[PDB]
Amino acid sequence: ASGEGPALYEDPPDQKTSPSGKPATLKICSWNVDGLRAWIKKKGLDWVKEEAPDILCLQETKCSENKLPAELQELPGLSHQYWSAPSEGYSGVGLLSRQCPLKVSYGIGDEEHDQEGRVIVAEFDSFVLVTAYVPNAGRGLVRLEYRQRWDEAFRKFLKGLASRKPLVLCGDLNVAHEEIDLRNPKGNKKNAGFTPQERQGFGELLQAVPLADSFRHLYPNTPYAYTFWTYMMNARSKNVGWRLDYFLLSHSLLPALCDSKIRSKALGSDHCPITLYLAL
Ligand SMILES: O=C(O)c1cc2cc([N+](=O)[O-])ccc2[nH]1
Repeated sequence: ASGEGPALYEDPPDQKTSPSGKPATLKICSWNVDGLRAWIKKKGLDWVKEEAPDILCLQETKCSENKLPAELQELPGLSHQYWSAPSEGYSGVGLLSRQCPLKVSYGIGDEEHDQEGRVIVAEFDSFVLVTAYVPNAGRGLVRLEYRQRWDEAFRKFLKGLASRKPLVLCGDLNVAHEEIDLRNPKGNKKNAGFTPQERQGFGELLQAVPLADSFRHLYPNTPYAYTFWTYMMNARSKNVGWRLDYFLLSHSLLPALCDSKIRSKALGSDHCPITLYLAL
């Protein structure tokens, strides 16, 4: 018999100025859409239009780069579009920007980890943005050994990128770092997204690059702030969720951090969007 009832979470108002008072100049939105076509049918684009981000990162598009829905043409102000998908119907990431990036790359430079369309790297003047859909550990943890290999290769790759330019990593990292990051830590310690191996990998990623978890850095003691809820058992209406989607930043970008938002009420997927405001 289920132990959780509703838990309130009200994302605070958008702080659009840096701690020094500098207005935000860049708004990035990241969203695991759980199928680009399904998300469009569920009015996901109408939400993007209201949010009006400068850069939109999408994960789990499940769409081949050569089968993109024609409705994507109804997104003005995000004309530079980049997509990665497996060598259709699984994984897939997208990055849509108002301004053209200096360079766009796909993957993490390792053949073993570059066949499932999980990563886009876009270099800009002041920083390099990476969007990722991290491999899920799987039912029965059958992909956990592979996920640990992925974590090490990704950490090495990001540390290399950060040594040249400040980094922003966003996306569905498929781990709730700490107990405060999910509604049911006790029942999920042996499930994908909350194994000690995955949590330890997330801690290693923050320490080694290094990177700061933008949301937790700003709201260190705030509970019930999630970005994913299973479609089953009315989990979203009870706020039985997990915070799997993040914006991780280089320490040098902390003075530029205005806010890191969780758009809780935005429908269209089993994940909600997250939004970052930077004063670059
Ligand atoms: O590196 C930077 O300082 C920077 C890149 C960038 C891109 C957009 N955009 O609209 O795609 C807006 C503001 C931006 N700032």
